[PDB]
Amino acid sequence: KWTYFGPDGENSWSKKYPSCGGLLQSPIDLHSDILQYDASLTPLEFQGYNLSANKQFLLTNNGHSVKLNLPSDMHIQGLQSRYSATQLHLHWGNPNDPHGSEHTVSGQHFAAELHIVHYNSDLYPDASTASNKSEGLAVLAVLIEMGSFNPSYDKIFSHLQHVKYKGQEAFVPGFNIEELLPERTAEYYRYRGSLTTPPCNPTVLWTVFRNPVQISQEQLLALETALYCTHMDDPSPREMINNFRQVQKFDERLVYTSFSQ
Amino acid sequence: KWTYFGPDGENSWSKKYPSCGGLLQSPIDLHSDILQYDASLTPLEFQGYNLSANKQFLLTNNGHSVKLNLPSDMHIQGLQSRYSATQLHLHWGNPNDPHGSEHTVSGQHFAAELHIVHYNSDLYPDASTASNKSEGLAVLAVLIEMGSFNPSYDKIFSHLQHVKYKGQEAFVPGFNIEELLPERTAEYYRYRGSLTTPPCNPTVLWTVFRNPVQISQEQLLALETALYCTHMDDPSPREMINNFRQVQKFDERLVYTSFSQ
Ligand SMILES: NS(=O)(=O)c1cc(C(=O)NCCO)c(SC2CCCCC2)cc1Cl
Ligand SMILES: NS(=O)(=O)c1cc(C(=O)NCCO)c(SC2CCCCC2)cc1Cl
Ligand SMILES: [Zn+2]
Ligand SMILES: [Zn+2]
Repeated sequence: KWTYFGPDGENSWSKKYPSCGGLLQSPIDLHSDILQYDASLTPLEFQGYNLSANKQFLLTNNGHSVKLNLPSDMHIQGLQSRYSATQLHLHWGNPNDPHGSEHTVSGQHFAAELHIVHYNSDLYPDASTASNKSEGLAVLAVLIEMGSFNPSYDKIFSHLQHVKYKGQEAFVPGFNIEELLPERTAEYYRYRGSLTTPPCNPTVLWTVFRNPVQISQEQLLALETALYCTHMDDPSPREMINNFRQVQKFDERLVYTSFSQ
Repeated sequence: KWTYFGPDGENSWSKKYPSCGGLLQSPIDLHSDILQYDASLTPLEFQGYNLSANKQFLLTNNGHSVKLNLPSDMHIQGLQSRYSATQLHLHWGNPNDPHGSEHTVSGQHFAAELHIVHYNSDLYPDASTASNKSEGLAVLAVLIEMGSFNPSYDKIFSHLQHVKYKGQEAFVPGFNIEELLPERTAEYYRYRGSLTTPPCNPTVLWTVFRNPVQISQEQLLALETALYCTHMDDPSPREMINNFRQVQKFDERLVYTSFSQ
């Protein structure tokens, strides 16, 4: 019921999902005029990220992204409540315009962006219930650029051929999810925002790491070309590309940084 | 009562104005991956732009911008039909953040943007009729940077305290409208797009000049503080600020440039 293009694209999400036209929408451009150092922003700790290599985690193509389900023993420590993981997924562009991050920095897109979605398990029983509630969600965002081959991202990307079409599903052996995070995770942007997809609820505490990670040219091309947003038997297949929302206006507000330097 | 902020803002325009959720939407970010030189983009000529100083032209606050009405003897030569002027208007930011252009270049906003709207007068008897027809309109867009005081722009801005409220009108003596255009008008970006306001009809041939003009901080501050979207008697006044649309997905379009480097 929604897409990133045509008449069911982002300008039309607010018809069926009214929060997509409401306050606190994400993503936003992170630029110097709206940044403010806040010494209250201490390092997060990533607990239970080293997933059992004896467990399997479900990877899906849900027609909007590729998603890896995560166990609720994985969590962020350092916020006021515990936030437990529920899933990760990615956003990207296309080979002719390979600049499909959702957040931008000083007006510039990165190649792609990883989101690790968490919910407030101290207040709410599960992610779905949390998603529309106060303090409900926290997302860690990693900016991705082209560079050296990244073995850790390949622990996900090596499975993409098995989830080519909408509805398909693959099992990924546990690995250390912290390997997907960049250098100096102490350095981050922090703001209160929204889901960047429908239903766009304004219930997300965003942490965007300052430093990007690298993946190779081949890995980025794989991500951009491996998936379709249609079911296997659709007689009009569509490639899953450009699955990012445009930046939203952000006026009279700050993004807090854990770094001044 | 569409606006640029709050529940009637741009993510909701498609609820009432379906073409705002359609294809070919403007404005866009002008960046290298989608640019392509086209040697057939020869220079436009601006005919009848030197308006007599002994004549006067109506300036109006239309609740969304300030607009100057232009005579149909003013036209562009060099497109495949004659396009005659109908009006010019601006888009801008706000006093604390003067970054309100509609088009961006390599991710960066300019301070403001001037649009000079023309319609195909060879085919249509007026701009409203043209506005519904493919390439019915042609707009010239000038990017505006904070810089030196600009006496030519001030021929418009010096009247702003007289059109402070929606529906108000003032007369502006004629001046040479070509003085609002930048240097090297032969260098431009060209693309097929839309109105950037409701009803967002995809019927505009866009020409965005490569080079910006400058107006001063004081001229921007006057533009950003003088006007209201509301009538003079409205008990809930709204300042006319931040009257620009976010950039839109490309939808596979390229932008053609008359300059190669
Ligand atoms: N791009 S984002 O803002 O990180 C984000 C995306 C999704 C999400 O998976 N969207 C696609 C299909 O609806 C979800 S799904 C959401 C979480 C599970 C409980 C309710 C659905 C949540 C977030 Cl924060
Ligand atoms: N920002 S833009 O794309 O240059 C543009 C703006 C308007 C415009 O004046 N919009 C305010 C709505 O009240 C119009 S008004 C349109 C002018 C032709 C006659 C039909 C009204 C046309 C354009 Cl192209
Ligand atoms: Zn996401
Ligand atoms: Zn305009």
